[PDB]
Amino acid sequence: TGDQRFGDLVFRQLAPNVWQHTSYLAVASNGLIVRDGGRVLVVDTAWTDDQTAQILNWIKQEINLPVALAVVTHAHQDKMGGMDALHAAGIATYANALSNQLAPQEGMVAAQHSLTFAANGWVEPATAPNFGPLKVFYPGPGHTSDNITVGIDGTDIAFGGCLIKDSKAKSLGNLGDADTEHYAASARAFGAAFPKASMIVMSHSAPDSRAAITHTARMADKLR
Ligand SMILES: [Ca+2]
Ligand SMILES: [Ca+2]
Ligand SMILES: [Cl-]
Ligand SMILES: [Cl-]
Ligand SMILES: [Zn+2]
Ligand SMILES: [Zn+2]
Repeated sequence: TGDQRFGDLVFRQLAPNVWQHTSYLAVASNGLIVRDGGRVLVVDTAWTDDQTAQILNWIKQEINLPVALAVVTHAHQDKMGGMDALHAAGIATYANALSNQLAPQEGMVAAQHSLTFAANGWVEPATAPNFGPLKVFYPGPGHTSDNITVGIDGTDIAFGGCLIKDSKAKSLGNLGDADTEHYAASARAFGAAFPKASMIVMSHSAPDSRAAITHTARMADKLR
């Protein structure tokens, strides 16, 4: 495959400057690593602090550039379970304000900084300083009320996190915290935000085409 293992973590290169990190609780969860010139940016923690430290040490070994910041895509264990490891390593952390507000209730450690969003879903840019190619979009409530998404400018890649399921999926997975009414529109809004992205990365399946977006929305239509 060309995948690399480091400890409990698996890494897959998606583009010259983009890798997928995969950690396991065994249920896989995926996030991203982005090389932006002389620094690295992370999207999502692993499930645990130990696994998240393994991400950081793989970065040091294989890329050897400082990790400037991390953005985490909602307040659940697969995305924010490793916040203490990021803070211990001195990595500035960012999440939706609503994720930070929900974090204690969800058993997560809040990020240091809060992202806020316009009515059209786009991040208010002063809340996302020096984000380089990361384009942060809040598509509306779906998998959770706080779920956010990230496009990588200059690439074909957009990250749907746990909102988006793969195009062969039989269900929308864990709907315990979901907004079943608004989910379909939120999935479609993600697609519209990143209209040229052709590789859709998501939390619990391998990267897919845009078919994942329209399939997710079709399944979500049946919840309303
Ligand atoms: Ca912890
Ligand atoms: Ca919950
Ligand atoms: Cl790239
Ligand atoms: Cl796009
Ligand atoms: Zn979740
Ligand atoms: Zn998830």
